[PDB]
Amino acid sequence: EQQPLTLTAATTRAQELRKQLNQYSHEYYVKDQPSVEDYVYDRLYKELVDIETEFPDLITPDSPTQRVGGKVLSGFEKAPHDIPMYSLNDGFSKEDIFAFDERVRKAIGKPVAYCCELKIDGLAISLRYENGVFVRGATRGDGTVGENITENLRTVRSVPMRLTEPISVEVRGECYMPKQSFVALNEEREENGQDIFANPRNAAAGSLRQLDTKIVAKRNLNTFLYTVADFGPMKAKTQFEALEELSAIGFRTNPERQLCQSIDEVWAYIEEYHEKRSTLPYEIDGIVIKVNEFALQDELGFTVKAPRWAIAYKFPPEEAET
Ligand SMILES: NC(=O)c1ccc[n+]([C@@H]2O[C@H](COP(=O)(O)O)[C@@H](O)[C@H]2O)c1
Ligand SMILES: NC(=O)c1cnc(N)c2cc(Br)sc12
Ligand code: NA
Ligand code: NA
Repeated sequence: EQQPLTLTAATTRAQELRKQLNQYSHEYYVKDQPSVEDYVYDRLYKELVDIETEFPDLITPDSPTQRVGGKVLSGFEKAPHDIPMYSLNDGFSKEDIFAFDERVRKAIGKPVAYCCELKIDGLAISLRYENGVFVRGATRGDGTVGENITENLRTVRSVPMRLTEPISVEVRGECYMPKQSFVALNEEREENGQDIFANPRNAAAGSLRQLDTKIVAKRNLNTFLYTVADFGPMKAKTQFEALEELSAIGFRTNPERQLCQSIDEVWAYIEEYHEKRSTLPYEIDGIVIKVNEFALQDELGFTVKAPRWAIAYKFPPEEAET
């Protein structure tokens, strides 16, 4: 009648199971290419649950079992941003974008390649990892102080609990509610006699600011990550490389990015994705254009208000394109 696992055996097995389950979840949710059928995942997940039940000391805050929600907070602690979450200067016309390029070429003294990305219209987030483990999730707030929504973000399945390497990094991006989920949610709320959300951004914000993680877990949220606060522990020397590296270590990144060699190529990208906007399952409010080379970003630096190496081209509001 003796239990099969010792504490040390249970500890090692739990570690193995967590690594495997984190991999499978990444494949299933982020790659959208699961290597195993659901029954395989479910089987290993149950084994972990049973270990954690028998040995509660082995439960880690980042374990796959901590994803499902249930915890309820009394309030959100403030979440300072030691490195500010800056906002970009905006452009609205072809003139604004070509003028930006002219200013960049003036400062650098040669043509400059640009990493072009979609500007995801959701809730800006910062994800802190310590030795490869998710330890803090925060909203942007005013860019200097946000809200600690760590537990809520654990329920968002695209957020990795562990990275492929044990690095410490502060990763920034957006969390959003897909358009199809938003419309469904609003109908559910209508039927419940609840106030509807004005748009998917408010719906994502409402969801991430719920104190009851069980409620948050029921909502459909996703993420795209595109930068870090400090590239010190990263190998990347360009923004395009940085996106590849973030994807490699386990973050969901947006696949529509393109490296452009001239501002004329940047313009074509802007035109391309204005047309593609309606076909995407997530909202965008424009296009972000960044000098690709980190060396050149460093040279350009920031003004008091924003980077001198990037601009956001703003499309008309989503509401103006039905
Ligand atoms: N096939 C897989 O690798 C895989 C990974 C994660 C979740 N799932 C499925 O998603 C559902 C929920 O699982 P989780 O709450 O652990 O994310 C279950 O039906 C599970 O089978 C499947
Ligand atoms: N891909 C990007 O750079 C990007 C996407 N979506 C956003 N809301 C933002 C905001 C800043 Br600041 S950058 C950025
Ligand atoms: Na969810
Ligand atoms: Na369209």
